[PDB]
Amino acid sequence: GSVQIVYKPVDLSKVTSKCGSLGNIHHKPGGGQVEVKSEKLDFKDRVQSKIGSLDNITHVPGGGNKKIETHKLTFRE
Amino acid sequence: GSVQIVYKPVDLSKVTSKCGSLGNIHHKPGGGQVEVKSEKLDFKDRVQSKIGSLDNITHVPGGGNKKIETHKLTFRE
Amino acid sequence: GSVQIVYKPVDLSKVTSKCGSLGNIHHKPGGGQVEVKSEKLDFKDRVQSKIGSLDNITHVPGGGNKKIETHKLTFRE
Amino acid sequence: GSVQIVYKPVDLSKVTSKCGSLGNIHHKPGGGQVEVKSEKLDFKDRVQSKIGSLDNITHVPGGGNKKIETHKLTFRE
Amino acid sequence: GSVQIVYKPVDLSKVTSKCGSLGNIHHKPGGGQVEVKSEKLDFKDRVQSKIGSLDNITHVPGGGNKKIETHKLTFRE
Amino acid sequence: GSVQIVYKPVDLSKVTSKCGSLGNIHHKPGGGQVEVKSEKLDFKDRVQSKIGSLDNITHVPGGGNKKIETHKLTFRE
Amino acid sequence: GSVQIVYKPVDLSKVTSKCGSLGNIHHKPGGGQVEVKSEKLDFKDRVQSKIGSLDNITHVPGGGNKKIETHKLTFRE
Amino acid sequence: GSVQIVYKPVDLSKVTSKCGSLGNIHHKPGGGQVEVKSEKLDFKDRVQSKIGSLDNITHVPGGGNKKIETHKLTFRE
Amino acid sequence: GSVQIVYKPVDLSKVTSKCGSLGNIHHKPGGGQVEVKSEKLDFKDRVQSKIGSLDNITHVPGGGNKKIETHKLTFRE
Amino acid sequence: GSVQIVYKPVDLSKVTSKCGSLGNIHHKPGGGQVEVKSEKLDFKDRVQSKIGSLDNITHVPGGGNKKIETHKLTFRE
Repeated sequence: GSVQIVYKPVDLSKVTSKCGSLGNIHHKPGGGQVEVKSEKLDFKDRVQSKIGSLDNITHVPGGGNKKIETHKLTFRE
Repeated sequence: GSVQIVYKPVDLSKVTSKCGSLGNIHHKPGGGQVEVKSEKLDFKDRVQSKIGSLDNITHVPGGGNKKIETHKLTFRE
Repeated sequence: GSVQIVYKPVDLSKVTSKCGSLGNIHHKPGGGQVEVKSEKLDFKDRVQSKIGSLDNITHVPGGGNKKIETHKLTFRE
Repeated sequence: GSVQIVYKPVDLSKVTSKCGSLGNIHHKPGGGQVEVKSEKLDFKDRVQSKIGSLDNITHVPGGGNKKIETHKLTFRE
Repeated sequence: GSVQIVYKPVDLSKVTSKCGSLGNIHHKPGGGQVEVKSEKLDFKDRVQSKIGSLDNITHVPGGGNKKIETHKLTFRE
Repeated sequence: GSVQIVYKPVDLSKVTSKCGSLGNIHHKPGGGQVEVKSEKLDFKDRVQSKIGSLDNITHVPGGGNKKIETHKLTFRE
Repeated sequence: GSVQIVYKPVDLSKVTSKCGSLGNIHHKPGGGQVEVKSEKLDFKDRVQSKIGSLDNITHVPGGGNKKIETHKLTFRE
Repeated sequence: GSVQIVYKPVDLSKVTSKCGSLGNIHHKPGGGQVEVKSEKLDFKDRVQSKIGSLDNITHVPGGGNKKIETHKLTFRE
Repeated sequence: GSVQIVYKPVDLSKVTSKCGSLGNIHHKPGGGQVEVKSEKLDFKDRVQSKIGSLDNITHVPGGGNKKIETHKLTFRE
Repeated sequence: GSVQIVYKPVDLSKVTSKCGSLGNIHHKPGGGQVEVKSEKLDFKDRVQSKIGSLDNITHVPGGGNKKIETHKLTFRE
């Protein structure tokens, strides 16, 4: 029972940006208020929690390009 | 029982942007209010929670292009 | 029982943008209010929750182009 | 019982935009109010919940073009 | 039962940015307030918690490009 | 007496040629004979002059397209 | 006396040629003979002059298209 | 008397050629003979002059496209 | 009397050629003969002059495209 | 009398050539003969002169593209 698996994907991809000018961004929100009331917190196993947050994010990348690749080869018998 | 699997996808793709000018963005919201009341929190196993949030995000990438790729080869017997 | 599988998709695709000028975006909402009342939270197994949120997002990519690809080869016997 | 499967789709597709000018966007809503009352929350297994939200999104991509591709080859015996 | 697995994906990909000018970013939010009340915190197993946060982030990378790659070969018998 | 002049023309033009083959050009004129006997020519100021010309031109562009664009804003007083 | 002038023409034009083959051009004139006997020519100011010309032109563009665009804003007083 | 002049034209133009083959050009003129007997030529000021010319030009560009763009803002008083 | 002049043109232009092969050019003119007998030529000021020319030019660019752009802001008084 | 002049043009231009092969050029003219008998030539001021020229040029660029850009801000008084 000969089994041959040849896995050769070829990737010449290209994720490209060209920006001549990227300027004059103003991020001026008014002040916010967050009020969270609780009594008991009983987190267990795998919990990713986030309680009472106030984020002001100015994210200005020159490219900000992404390439996400994933190769899997699974072999049972 | 000879089994031959040849997996060779060829990818010459291209995700491209060209912006001459990217400017004059104003993000000026009024102030917000968030009020969350609770008593018990009993998270368990896999819980991704987010309680009482106030996000102001200015995301201005020059390209912001994405390419997401996924290859899987699964082989049982 | 010879089995031959040849998997060679060829991809010369192209996701492209050209913008001469991208400017003068104003994101000025009025202030919002969110009020969530509860008593018990009992999340379990896989729960992705989001309670009491107030998002102001200005997302201005120069391209913002996406390409999502997915290849699967499954082989049982 | 010889089985030959040749899977070679060829893709020269093209998702393209050209915008000369993309400007003068104003997103100025009035302030909103969200009030959610509950007592018990008992989420289990796979629940994607979202309670009490107020989103203001200004999404102005220069292209915003998408290409979604999906290849599957399934082989039982 | 001869088993041959040849895993040679070839990657000539390219995640590229070109920005002529990236300037004049102003991140001036109003002051925020966060108030979180609780009595008991009983975290266990794997809990990633974050309570009472106020983040002001100005993230201005010249490229900010990402490439995420993942190769897996799994072999049972 | 406020004066504002905004000058931002946008040009996404394209002057393009495609040729599959550009071959087999032969330029074999017979021998020319030019004899000029010029005396007392008295050119003055701005003068362009051709005297006794034998021009054998073979001009075979694969394209030869052209685009002349002229923009002019004039603010006198 | 406020004066505002906004000048933003947008041009997404395209001057394009396609040719499958551009071949087999032969330019074989017989021998020309030019004899000019010029005396006392007295050109002045702005003058363009051709005297005694024998022009054998073969002009075979695969395209030869053209586009002349003229824009003019004139604000006198 | 405030005067504001903003001059930001955007040019994403493209002058492009593609040729598959550009071959087999032969330029074999016969021998020319030029005899100029010039006396007392008296050129003055700005003069461009050609006397006794035998030009055998073979001009075979794979492209030959061109784009002349002229911008001019004039603010007199 | 405030005067503001902003001069920021953006140029993302591209003058490109592609050729697959550029071969087999032959430039074999016959022998030319130039005899100039010039006396008393009296050129003055700005003069460009060609007397007794036998030019055998073979000009075969794989491209030959060109782009002339002229920008001019003039603020007199 | 405040005067502000901002001069920041952005140039992301590209003058590019690609050739697959550039071969087999032969430049075999016959022997030329130039005989110039010049007396009393009296050039003055700014003069460019060619007398008795036999130019055999073979010009085969794989590209040959060009881009002339001129910017000029002039603030007189």
